[PDB]
Amino acid sequence: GPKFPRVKNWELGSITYDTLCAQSQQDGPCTPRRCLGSLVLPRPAEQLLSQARDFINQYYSSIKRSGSQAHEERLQEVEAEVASTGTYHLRESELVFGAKQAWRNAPRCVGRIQWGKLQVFDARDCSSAQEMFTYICNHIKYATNRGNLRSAITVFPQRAPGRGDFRIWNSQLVRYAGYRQQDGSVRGDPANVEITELCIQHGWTPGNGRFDVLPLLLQAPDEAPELFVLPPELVLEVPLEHPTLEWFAALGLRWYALPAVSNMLLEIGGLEFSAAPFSGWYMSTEIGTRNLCDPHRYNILEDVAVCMDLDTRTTSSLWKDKAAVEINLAVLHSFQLAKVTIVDHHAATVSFMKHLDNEQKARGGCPADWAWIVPPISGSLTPVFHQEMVNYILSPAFRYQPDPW
Amino acid sequence: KFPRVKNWELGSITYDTLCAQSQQDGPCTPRRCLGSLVLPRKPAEQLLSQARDFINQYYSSIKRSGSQAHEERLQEVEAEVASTGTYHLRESELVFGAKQAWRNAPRCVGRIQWGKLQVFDARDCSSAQEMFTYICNHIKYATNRGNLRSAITVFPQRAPGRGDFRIWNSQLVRYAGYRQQDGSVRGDPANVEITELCIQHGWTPGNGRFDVLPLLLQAPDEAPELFVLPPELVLEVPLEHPTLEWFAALGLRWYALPAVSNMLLEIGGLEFSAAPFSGWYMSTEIGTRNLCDPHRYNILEDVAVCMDLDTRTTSSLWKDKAAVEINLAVLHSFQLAKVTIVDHHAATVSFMKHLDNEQKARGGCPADWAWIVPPISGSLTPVFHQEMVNYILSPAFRYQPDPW
Ligand code: HEM
Ligand code: HEM
Ligand SMILES: Cc1ccnc(CCCCCO[C@H]2CNC[C@H]2Cc2cc(C)cc(N)n2)c1
Ligand SMILES: Cc1ccnc(CCCCCO[C@H]2CNC[C@H]2Cc2cc(C)cc(N)n2)c1
Ligand SMILES: C[C@H](O)[C@H](O)[C@H]1CNC2=NC(N)=NC(=O)C2=N1
Ligand SMILES: C[C@H](O)[C@H](O)[C@H]1CNC2=NC(N)=NC(=O)C2=N1
Ligand SMILES: [Zn+2]
Repeated sequence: GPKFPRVKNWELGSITYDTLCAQSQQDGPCTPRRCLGSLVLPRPAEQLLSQARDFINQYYSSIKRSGSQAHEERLQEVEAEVASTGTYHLRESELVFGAKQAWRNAPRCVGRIQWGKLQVFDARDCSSAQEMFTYICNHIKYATNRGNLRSAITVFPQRAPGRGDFRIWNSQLVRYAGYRQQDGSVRGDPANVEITELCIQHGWTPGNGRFDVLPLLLQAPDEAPELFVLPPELVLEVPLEHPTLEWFAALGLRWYALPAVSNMLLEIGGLEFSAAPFSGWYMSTEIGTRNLCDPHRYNILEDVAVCMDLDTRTTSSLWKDKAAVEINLAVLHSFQLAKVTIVDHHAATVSFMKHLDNEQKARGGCPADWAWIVPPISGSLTPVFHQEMVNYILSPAFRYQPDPW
Repeated sequence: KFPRVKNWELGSITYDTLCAQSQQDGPCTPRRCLGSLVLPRKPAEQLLSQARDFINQYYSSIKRSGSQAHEERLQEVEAEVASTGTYHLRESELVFGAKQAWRNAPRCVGRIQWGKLQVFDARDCSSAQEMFTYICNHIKYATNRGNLRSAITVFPQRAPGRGDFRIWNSQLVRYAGYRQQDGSVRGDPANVEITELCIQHGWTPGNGRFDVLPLLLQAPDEAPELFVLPPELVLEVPLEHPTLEWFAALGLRWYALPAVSNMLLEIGGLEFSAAPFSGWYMSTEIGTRNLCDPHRYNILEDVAVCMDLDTRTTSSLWKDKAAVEINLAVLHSFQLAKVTIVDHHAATVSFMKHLDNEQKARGGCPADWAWIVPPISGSLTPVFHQEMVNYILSPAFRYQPDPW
């Protein structure tokens, strides 16, 4: 065997070796003494140039002009520009390539079979919070496409020396309010308590429902963030019903169609895009298992079990598992009926297996975070449970970044 | 740096300082994480410090850390190693080390029970025949007519000179898997290779789906010997469903006693190549993995059809629904048979309590998240939401090469 990690699939009995991991330039949180792979948050001058050069080489490889005159001219360009200004700027096609590659590189995304199919909106001309809003609105209109969802990213101006960042304060473009009660409970999404109160502090008149869509708090360089309300016609939502349990519709549950992450930093060739929201479509377990059944999210498991007349007084009745299955089915059924793209965890994980094969041949490996890739219900019923995975950081990358406040 | 470890459901944070006590490297590096891999990627002074550190662990455990008994025991160990290149454990040290190895086992969600472990000293064992007698005693004791009791039997340690004592079977109870001349399997596909080894060392096979394998037991540098387990010693549970009448008709069953018999127990640098241990099942091992793994009994489709589910399409969640009913049937059937089993909610709730116990007791607990989180309903259990640190402490249970 080679001195690259051996990766086994225990269902099929097949073996690969990950050589791509050698391309990692960035350390994760593990050491030989202890593994820290389960942590959610594993917390320039010449440094910039080498990252730039590496990225420029990656671009030229992908267009098969590596070593070419154009490749060598671009490198000189980059270093000349960095030499006189301290930074440099990407060509358009380099940005598109870098954005797809960041997605391709994202170890926590099971959706990566789709990585080559990404609409990249270039918004590097944006000069105000108002224009960020127009751009985001367009993104949302394009991406939503009346239920026939399309993966997209909008990229706003890069971080600059001593000038303020573009930031979207919201963690997603669509978030339901979380209202802290006098009794200490939360109405709405407890995930969004903090962003909800920031919105109120910045002048938003709050509602009082379980599903109030929040305004966007948008920040242009060195300015207070500005508040913007999404026209409700832009925000496609799906009311939830169950295919045979008629009373499920009476619960008044719903979810929005477009999962759009807005708090991550896109890093390309050492350049930092602090606002670069991206969207795809949901895997149904995200809604039906996590968002709805997490004890610290909507926490509806008991309510549903009571309605199904399950024995919630003992763990061994498996009342949680039964209720969770029906909530997931309701989500799938309801998105289907509504004609809103969604993928269940079996279809998603099967397609991620194909992705791993594609990447083994294309690049000799695929960075993957097992804990995230394996769905939160029915784990070993999906092929990825049985697949060993190697996790490592490649660039271009999406990274977590601190909250702006 | 000592890792900060967060629980995301409750927002609580701890610090793991137990990991500093690790002496053995796992497979990860700063460049890449290998925590999802099933198998680990890969002189007298070295034995002496392992031995001394384990002796220190032992006298600390009984509060006699610094006593005459302690100092004199270190001299004994040192004298023995320097003269002979090895040493031996007192029975009480063996009992302390076996519990500690369980306690330290990162893949075990049942560690709340770690202090309750019956240790059989089988170190005065000199033949395969004698191993069989000890194993029969273990099974009878651990089984206890359905009221299962955790146990370990410890056979003689490895010695520089000779071959190891080994039990060839991966468990004391295993169902045969018979390969057909078209590659396909009848019985348990996990056991194809052990089944052939049995037939080949002379066993007369059955042709059923749940034929209990005999044991291949090996004394040092001898051919292994075959021993049929007496039927009455192997308690099995027929599987039925509380509401689905047809479920029984599937003819499914599972055995009561989970006893791992291929792992090595390392205490104080000494190695016990045969030290089978048993507890009781968590229902998902049977209901989810053993029965629904595509490379195991793979029954999901059969049950789905019987439930008249829409099998034409994944998005009806037919797999999820059949798996739930199968786990329910295991739980129901074990309860009906009065055989100890724990469901995955109750087990993971106990493990959270264990974490807290261990944080106070030791300042950490090594845990392999991928193993601890159950194979159905992961995020429905608290352990999903709990960050974990994985690392190797000694005493340990380890994997070892297969004897053939
Ligand atoms: C095409 C439809 C897509 C599906 C079904 C999909 C699926 C998923 C799922 C299930 C997660 C885990 C989310 C969670 O547990 O909260 C995830 C995370 C991730 N996805 Fe994908 N994805 C898709 C498109 C995309 C696109 C277009 C990008 C970027 C261009 C992307 C990059 C990521 C990143 C960076 C994470 C980690 C987010 C974090 O750590 O907060 N995904 N995706
Ligand atoms: C008290 C009842 C017990 C319960 C409910 C329990 C639970 C579990 C579960 C669910 C697993 C993972 C099994 C799998 O996925 O196949 C496991 C693995 C393990 N358990 Fe426990 N356990 C118990 C007793 C014990 C005892 C008595 C020991 C040792 C004395 C032990 C040491 C281990 C070890 C070493 C592994 C890893 C096995 C391997 O890697 O193949 N367990 N146990
Ligand atoms: C593109 C796409 C497709 C499908 N689903 C999505 C939604 C992804 C939401 C991920 C949010 O993750 C949050 C909530 N749970 C762990 C935590 C991890 C995290 C932490 C931080 C500081 C930022 C961030 N983006 N993600 C996005
Ligand atoms: C004490 C107890 C309590 C509850 N369950 C059990 C049974 C545990 C059986 C674990 C067997 O694991 C096998 C089959 N699947 C992954 C694989 C890991 C492994 C590999 C090797 C070479 C040896 C070994 N013991 N374990 C034992
Ligand atoms: C502690 C643990 O890492 C967290 O609960 C992780 C586990 N796996 C996960 N997987 C995915 N896809 N999303 C998560 O939010 C998530 N949470
Ligand atoms: C590849 C991955 O590590 C294996 O499939 C793991 C995942 N988690 C697991 N968890 C448990 N408890 N037993 C397993 O056999 C198991 N298999
Ligand atoms: Zn790791």
